[PDB]
Amino acid sequence: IVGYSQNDLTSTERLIQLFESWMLKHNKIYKNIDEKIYRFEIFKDNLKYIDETNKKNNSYWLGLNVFADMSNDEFKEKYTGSYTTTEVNIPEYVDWRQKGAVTPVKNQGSCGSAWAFSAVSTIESIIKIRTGNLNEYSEQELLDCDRRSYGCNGGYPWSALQLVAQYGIHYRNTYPYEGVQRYCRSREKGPYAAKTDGVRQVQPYNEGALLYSIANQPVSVVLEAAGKDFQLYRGGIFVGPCGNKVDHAVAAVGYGPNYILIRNSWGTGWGENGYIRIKRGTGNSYGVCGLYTSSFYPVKN
Ligand SMILES: [Cl-]
Ligand code: NA
Repeated sequence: IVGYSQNDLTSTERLIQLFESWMLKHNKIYKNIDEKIYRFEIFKDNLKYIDETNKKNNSYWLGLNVFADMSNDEFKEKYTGSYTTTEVNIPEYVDWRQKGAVTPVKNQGSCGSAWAFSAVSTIESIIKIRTGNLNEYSEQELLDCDRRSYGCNGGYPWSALQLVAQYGIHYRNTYPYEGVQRYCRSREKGPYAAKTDGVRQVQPYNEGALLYSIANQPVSVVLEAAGKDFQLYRGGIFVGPCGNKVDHAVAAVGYGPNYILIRNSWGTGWGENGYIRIKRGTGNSYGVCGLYTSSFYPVKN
């Protein structure tokens, strides 16, 4: 499903009703009417692009997902959705969701905080893996408190992970997400909920290395997410196009023969209920969309 029937494309009235329908599906309410008209125009143009691109025989398809009313210029201006990131025998299949080690898909909103979401996801997972309990921890805390990062203007998964190793992290409910950087309120919220024992880097530009890490636990990884095809991604195995100018952090929560399974922080209305399967095995040392550029995971004894 791509969000529309071809009958929807046969007149301006149907297109409009389709847009109306899509707004409802995604709980979109606009500032004023001039906004709604502008949004319909963008929506119409992305639909044309979606329709023409899905005609071709590619291994993935696009769709009227949650970003269908945004121009790529707008989507890409902060780079990364709603510069999130700045500068031996393993199973055939791995999927940590199946082991109860992955929390429900989150939404970073209009804040370039994916570095924190990426880090928190891997911490949530390794604490489950080590202790048996799946908890939700605070992205907001890392957003506010990681002094090496830049809040909603982007940051570093490795710094966020280091903070949790050295100090700790509070529960989500204790320090909920606001999508805006405020002052660090860690000390106000009492004792930490969890604390890891360190951080490791996967050897970069090495697919086998990353797969091995994923087989042991979810891994924080980065990729170039700013492209229009990535923005409008609906499902299937993503082969590109994308360059190596990584700009966004995500979590690698699994893999299969042909892909790496990627947890994004753009909510469930993007991609495969929040996930994307990125092509692997192309021999290309960068990885597709530069996926092998910079990967870190938490250590928990
Ligand atoms: Cl690439
Ligand atoms: Na690529």
